[PDB]
Amino acid sequence: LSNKLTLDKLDVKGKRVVMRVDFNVPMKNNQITNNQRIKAAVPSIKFCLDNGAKSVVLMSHLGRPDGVPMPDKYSLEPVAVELKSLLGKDVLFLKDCVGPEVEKACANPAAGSVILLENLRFHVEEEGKGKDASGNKVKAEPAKIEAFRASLSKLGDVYVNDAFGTAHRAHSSMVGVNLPQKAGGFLMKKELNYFAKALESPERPFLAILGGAKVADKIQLINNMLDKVNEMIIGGGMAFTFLKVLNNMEIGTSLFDEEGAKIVKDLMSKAEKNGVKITLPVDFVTADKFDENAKTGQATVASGIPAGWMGLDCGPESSKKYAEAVTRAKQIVWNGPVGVFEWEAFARGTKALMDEVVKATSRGCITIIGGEDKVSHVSTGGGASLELLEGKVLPGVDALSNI
Ligand SMILES: Nc1ncnc2c1ncn2[C@@H]1O[C@H](COP(=O)(O)OP(=O)(O)O)[C@@H](O)[C@H]1O
Repeated sequence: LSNKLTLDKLDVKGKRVVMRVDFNVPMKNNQITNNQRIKAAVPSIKFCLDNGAKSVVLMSHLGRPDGVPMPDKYSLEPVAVELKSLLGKDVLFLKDCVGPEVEKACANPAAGSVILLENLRFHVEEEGKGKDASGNKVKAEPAKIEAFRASLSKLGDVYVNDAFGTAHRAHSSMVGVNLPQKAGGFLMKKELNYFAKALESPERPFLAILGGAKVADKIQLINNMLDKVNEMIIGGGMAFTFLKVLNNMEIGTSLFDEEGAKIVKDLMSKAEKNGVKITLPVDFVTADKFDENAKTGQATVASGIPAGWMGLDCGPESSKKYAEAVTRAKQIVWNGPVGVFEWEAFARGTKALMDEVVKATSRGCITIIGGEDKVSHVSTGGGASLELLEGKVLPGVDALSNI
């Protein structure tokens, strides 16, 4: 991921720039509740403008239209308005993102123009599949996917992807823009830079913190990271499958993966061959049901979790052992929380861990959190950086130009 063209190396003087951005801002009744994403794209836009771009055409998606036009539910129009204010420059909103009219509008704009197109996911051709009003799944048509892609391509002379968080999908706006230079925007640059260091030449010790719910769909994540790390914390719902299998721990109604259980000793067996020191939790915050407002308890591996109750967070002794690993690390990658941090009662392990990760950063650790000024890098894509850590090829990253 080191050798990708980035916007700062791209010539844009007098060029029309088609820029895929992340403008999926949280919305309430069509009013933007957090403009943080729009803000994050401004440096890229401005760089283009300050460097004499003829136009920047912004294409993005919002919400969940699933390939049906929903102008009154998932329009990008409000975003154009916020952007005009963020930039101090007019932004031209277009009511579609492809077709003859949009093409004429973009063919030779007034120099310095900024254009936001309507939501890409109004077209089944963006994602290559969608639904209808009755919610019956539909397929896109090959011929029409290709035409969509040719129309997006008509809108600029160079292309910028600053949408890392979509870069794991082979979508028209990710892989379909056929233009001679395809660069990463400034957000995408930071992602490639941080993840490339971590995967290629991490500082050492390299600690991976892996949490979340399910073991089953994290087998490649763990496997690949076992090729690379020196230490790994296993937390979140995952840990109960490991502790049941490895230690015969009573887990109560804690998440258990019957399929995952059968490979636990396989993974530990790989950790051992490789010299990766595994830190599992040793105590827990328990809950009488899966609910924000459940009664809370405490349990250790020795006592086990009681009948009826589940571990939704690690305890104080687990936080210390976690901290011991964090204290050793010179490079940390963290993917997935270590308890149900959405619920205040089950959020202490995660907050405490984050406090340790923040101090580590102060002392000079390189710290990467998956999908904020106190860590080295917060990733802008959750699914994408997970597939990265799995060692997969990301279509939108792979499509960018080399050198
Ligand atoms: N001990 C636990 N038991 C059940 N769920 C948990 C536990 N710890 C964390 N989780 C939940 O798992 C979710 C993250 O799981 P993950 O596999 O990363 O799914 P996602 O696909 O949402 O990222 C979080 O929302 C968190 O609340």
